[PDB]
Amino acid sequence: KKADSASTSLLSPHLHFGELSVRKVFHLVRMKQLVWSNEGNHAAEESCTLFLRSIGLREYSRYLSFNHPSSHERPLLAHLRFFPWVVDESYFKIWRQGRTGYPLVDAGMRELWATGWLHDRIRVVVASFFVKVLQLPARWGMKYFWDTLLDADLESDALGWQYITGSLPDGRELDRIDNPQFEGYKFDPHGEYVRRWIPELARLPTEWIHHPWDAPVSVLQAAGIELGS
Amino acid sequence: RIVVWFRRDLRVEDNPALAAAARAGGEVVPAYVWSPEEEGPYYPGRVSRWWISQSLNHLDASLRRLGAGKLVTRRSADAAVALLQLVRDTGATHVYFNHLYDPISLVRDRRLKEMLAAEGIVVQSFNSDLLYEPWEVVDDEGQPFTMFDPFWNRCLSMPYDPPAPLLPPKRINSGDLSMCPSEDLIFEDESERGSNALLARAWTPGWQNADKALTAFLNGPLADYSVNRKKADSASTSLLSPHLHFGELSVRKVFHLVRMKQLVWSNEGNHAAEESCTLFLRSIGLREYSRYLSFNHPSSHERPLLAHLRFFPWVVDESYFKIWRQGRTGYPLVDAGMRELWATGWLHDRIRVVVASFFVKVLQLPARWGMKYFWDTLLDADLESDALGWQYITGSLPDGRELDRIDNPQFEGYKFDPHGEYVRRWIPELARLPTEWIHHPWDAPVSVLQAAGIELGSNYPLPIVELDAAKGRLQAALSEMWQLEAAS
Amino acid sequence: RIVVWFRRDLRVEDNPALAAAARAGGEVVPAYVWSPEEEGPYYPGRVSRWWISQSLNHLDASLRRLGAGKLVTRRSADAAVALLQLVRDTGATHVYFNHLYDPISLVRDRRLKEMLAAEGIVVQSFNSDLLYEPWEVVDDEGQPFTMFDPFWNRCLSMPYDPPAPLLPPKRINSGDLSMCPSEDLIFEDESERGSNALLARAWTPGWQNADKALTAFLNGPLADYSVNRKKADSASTSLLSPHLHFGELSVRKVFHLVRMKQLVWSNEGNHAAEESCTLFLRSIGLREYSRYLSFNHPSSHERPLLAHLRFFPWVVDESYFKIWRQGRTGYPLVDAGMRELWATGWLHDRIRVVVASFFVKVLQLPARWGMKYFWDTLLDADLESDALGWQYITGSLPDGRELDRIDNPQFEGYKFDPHGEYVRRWIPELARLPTEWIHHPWDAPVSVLQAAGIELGSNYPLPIVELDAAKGRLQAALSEMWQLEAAS
Ligand SMILES: Cc1cc2nc3c(=O)[nH]c(=O)nc-3n(C[C@H](O)[C@H](O)[C@H](O)COP(=O)(O)OP(=O)(O)OC[C@H]3O[C@@H](n4cnc5c(N)ncnc54)[C@H](O)[C@@H]3O)c2cc1C
Ligand SMILES: Cc1cc2nc3c(=O)[nH]c(=O)nc-3n(C[C@H](O)[C@H](O)[C@H](O)COP(=O)(O)OP(=O)(O)OC[C@H]3O[C@@H](n4cnc5c(N)ncnc54)[C@H](O)[C@@H]3O)c2cc1C
Ligand SMILES: Cc1cc2nc3c(=O)[nH]c(=O)nc-3n(C[C@H](O)[C@H](O)[C@H](O)COP(=O)(O)OP(=O)(O)OC[C@H]3O[C@@H](n4cnc5c(N)ncnc54)[C@H](O)[C@@H]3O)c2cc1C
Repeated sequence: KKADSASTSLLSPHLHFGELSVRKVFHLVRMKQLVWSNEGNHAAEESCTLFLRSIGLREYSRYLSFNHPSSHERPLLAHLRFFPWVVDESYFKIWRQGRTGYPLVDAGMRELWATGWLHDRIRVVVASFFVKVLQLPARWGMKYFWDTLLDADLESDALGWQYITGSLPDGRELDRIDNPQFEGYKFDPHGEYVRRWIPELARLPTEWIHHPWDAPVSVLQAAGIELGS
Repeated sequence: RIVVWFRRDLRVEDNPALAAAARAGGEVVPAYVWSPEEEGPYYPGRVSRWWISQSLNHLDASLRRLGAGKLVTRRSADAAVALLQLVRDTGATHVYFNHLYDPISLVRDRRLKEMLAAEGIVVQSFNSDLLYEPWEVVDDEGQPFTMFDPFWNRCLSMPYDPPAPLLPPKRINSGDLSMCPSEDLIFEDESERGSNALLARAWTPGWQNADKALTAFLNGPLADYSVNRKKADSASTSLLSPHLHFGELSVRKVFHLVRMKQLVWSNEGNHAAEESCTLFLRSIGLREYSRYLSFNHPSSHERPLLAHLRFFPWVVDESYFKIWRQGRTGYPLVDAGMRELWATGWLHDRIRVVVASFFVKVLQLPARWGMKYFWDTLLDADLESDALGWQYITGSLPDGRELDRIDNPQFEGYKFDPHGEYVRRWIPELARLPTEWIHHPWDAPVSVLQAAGIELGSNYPLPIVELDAAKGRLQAALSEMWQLEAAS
Repeated sequence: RIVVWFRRDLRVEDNPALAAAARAGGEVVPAYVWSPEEEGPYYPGRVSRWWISQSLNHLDASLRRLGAGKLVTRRSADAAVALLQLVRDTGATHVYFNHLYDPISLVRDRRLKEMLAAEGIVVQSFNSDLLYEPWEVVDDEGQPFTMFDPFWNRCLSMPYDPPAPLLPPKRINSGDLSMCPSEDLIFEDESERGSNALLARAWTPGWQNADKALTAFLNGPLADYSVNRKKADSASTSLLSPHLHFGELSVRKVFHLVRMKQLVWSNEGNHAAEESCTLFLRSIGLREYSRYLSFNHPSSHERPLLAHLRFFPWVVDESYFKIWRQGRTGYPLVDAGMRELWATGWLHDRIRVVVASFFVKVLQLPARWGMKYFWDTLLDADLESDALGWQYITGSLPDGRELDRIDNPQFEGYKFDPHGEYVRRWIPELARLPTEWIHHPWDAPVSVLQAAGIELGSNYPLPIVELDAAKGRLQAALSEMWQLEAAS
């Protein structure tokens, strides 16, 4: 879940274009598990269980688009039909540029533009922020993702946006906003993800690095931060 | 329910019998039956008996982690009588195993199928030793091959790739084994247990260690196998020899992984490395051909193994045999390899011929004698592959080596040991002997021998038999036999 | 203007003669004269000569890269004669050298001072080999110490530290030495060149390689020296002794570098590594004590080296000496070391103790005989250090090892080779012989020796002298010595 180290496989663009077998990955990972199990490496053995689950989420993305496709009788985000979206091109511009003022969001929006890739949980953060705080049409953000992601994948993108907006019963609650400290402690506990992509805040302590607006002026002056300039 | 009879398939990955039993959804009782009496003249060797007992504890441990209660062991002179007795004690319904191809098991297994069928037992056997079954690769008129090259190039152009390796069972369940008993097997005599344990200096038996050894070769010396496979002065070959004999590592997995290594190197412009896997798979195929020859052309009485020298005048000299055993022959490369064989239960292929070519073409003792020594002191003591290897050096088949001919030791040395570092390592007595003479010290000037502190006869032995006196003896023994040949 | 005379300081860092010649302003003529006939019995032996031939070539290039024409190589039977031909030929004002401490050099080198000061040459000598000069360290009455512990305790408590290693010259100015000729030195018999060159398998002589071996030991096995220094089955020691014998490395740099490693380890809580440095410096101090002994209590005629063993009736037996050199004694730890001494020119200090103790305690051959062999086979053959070692193992020192006593080979084996892997590396014949008997095969039951494939007397020798015979003959030889000693 951490975005402050290279914790994941970085295989998603390779897998989107089919440059790698998922049946090889399955088979190779199942062999690593058998060996680790014989070595007493119980935490590594569960690592394989959980990583295959992530491979299975890609399986479920295809399983969803085949068995319950987008229709007209009920579309993608059908539960948010009468949702009155904020229409505000200015807000969409600030979001793309990572100038929202929420450091975990800005840090990810800067990395998405610079490398074409985002850790799955930073995807959750930037997209949740998009439809929960700015509350802009999810279509808008779905399209930007399509132009900036190297692994832009039809079924997987649909599943992700469906997950973060709560169209799935599996999905994330609708009537709810994440506290940015909840996001920060789970995906960036030492703030090193924010500091890598927003060097401006390097000297801002971990205690406020994910919600600078709450810091006292003295603490923001010590960090050399003037909120607004 | 199902009983998985392990024999020479001591592994969990790509074990079709075990995989098929686990997938049936019932219970899986793994077991090993120790019945060496059924192999007669091929009773397992001394150091092979040590490896097995190491491997079984290794396999038992890995089976229990998968959920098995234990590995069940039974001791009886007849496999079937023990296998039947087991499923009686367990109330089992099936007996799965992987079929072998040596002339002993082909007949013993076949009788077990019928014997167990009669008693009401569902029995099925699976392939786990070979890329392709022998009765799949035939010439274009549908008849078995008789030379290695046409066989292997047909295996390499076979219409379907060899089956990719199966996955190990995620879990196996066997139920209650507290009444199901296992009698401790005895693989070692008490007076040899200590001397046996030192084999662990060089080998750790077990499927896990087979896996690690394969990974090590693939990331290491495999790229340089094309230019160095003949060298013995370094770890140039895979050292997967005893693992593959006990089925601790799937040859089909070796094949698939190497073939895919070939593809990446080809795409990387690494032609030498690409060429290297070609030859390494050929070495795998020689093990295929080992079972081919034993399935199609087995040998008992009309052409038993080394029938062509039925009429050879063997030097029956137990003194010379002992001097060959102790590596006291005065031929370094022969003595070096003979030490390592006793030390680590293993020898490089080319050294396997040096000490063997020497045993039958220089000392000219019964080839059946040095065969029984290899059987007792090789960890990878393999019925079919030992058969092939001797047939090769004696010239018993058209692929083999030229008969009236003896390798000059400097030829051997230059191909297998350019800097003499192999025998300097195993014969530190010769460490100061310059490389030029290191493989033939008896032709060195006394001034050089003493400068190296060598004194032939006291420091390092004199050549027990001279080469001239041996090729001479070779003619006198071969035409005496061809004279005996055309006389019957 | 200034001659720099090299002898056993074949380095360019912390070399006070060369570093003061360069800082005088004028030119510097660096030279080495090969005057072995002056060394009497201590004429450099076979393999020590092979080291100098490489070390000098290696020091030549070093000097030439620093702005020199060459290292002038002179030949003579008298060093002064050749040295003052050179002061003339090359016309210099001064002659600089770093002074040695052996009994030969101590008085040969004061004959050079006067000989050269009579033809108007100014001479200066510097310290290049010791942390402290022998006269600099004394007891409370101003007297030399007689045991090692009080002496080394004093150096460790001296009022000043060992001088920091000097830098090498920025470059040296030699002038035109296109005039000055150098005598092609001969260090190797033609007959021995081919076996002498195999010493490079294990060693590379030279100022540059001494420096790489030190930082290899400092960043490697120095941290475990406290617990592993006695074992010969791993590379537990620095392997710096030949480098230090020829002065290719500063001991003042080693002292200073090791004292810095200790300060860091102490700040890291690494208490076992901190004691490792304490103990390794002690080993550097044993080299200091070797010079301190040869300077303060030299070999005299009133009392020689092994003076306590004057009336000792030695076994005179050239046959026994031949078996000892060849490592066929039948004692595996001894044979293993005698094989490695011949093959590499080096022995771990405790294997030196074993092979030399065996020489004067079991075979009881004249210690002179073994002292001479050591001189011809050791790359680090060092006058004072060899004297100290033989004096230690024979019990001429009060510090030394007990006289009326023989080590049980299992005591030696468990301390220096607990798993027998030293014996098995150098005697592969015994690879399959268990650790429990590998250091005393004669005690094993026949079954255990047959399991190990050992026939004592054919495969590996019998004990040339049995321990109980050796101890009985030792008490009979000492009583013979002690009844004789009182008769005077
Ligand atoms: C709003 C949103 C949009 C997304 N858009 C995409 C997209 O366009 N393309 C895409 O491939 N994934 C998408 N995902 C899923 C997930 O973010 C990525 O699969 C993951 O970040 C890729 O990094 P990785 O390769 O290191 O994954 P790892 O953790 O290393 O996982 C290994 C592989 O499993 C697959 N995988 C992992 N998680 C998921 C998941 N939730 N759904 C589907 N497959 C998964 C991928 O193929 C991935 O390469 C999206 C998720 C969200 C919440
Ligand atoms: C006289 C003689 C006796 C032999 N006895 C045996 C024996 O008992 N058991 C045995 O497995 N091999 C035997 N061989 C074959 C060969 O010597 C060994 O297979 C090989 O040296 C083992 O080293 P390796 O595993 O590193 O070989 P590699 O170079 O790594 O070869 C890969 C694998 O291919 C197989 N293989 C390679 N060469 C041969 C070959 N010539 N014949 C059969 N299989 C081969 C082995 O399974 C080997 O592990 C014998 C050869 C000779 C000449
Ligand atoms: C019978 C006998 C003969 C010996 N002959 C020699 C000889 O010819 N030359 C020689 O240099 N040493 C000699 N020694 C001392 C000792 O054996 C060697 O110094 C040591 O084995 C060298 O290995 P090393 O460099 O790894 O030592 P380390 O343990 O790494 O010690 C570092 C350095 O300390 C010095 N040193 C260590 N132990 C001693 C010691 N006991 N006496 C003097 N200096 C020591 C050496 O310069 C050595 O290189 C002899 C000892 C004995 C018992």
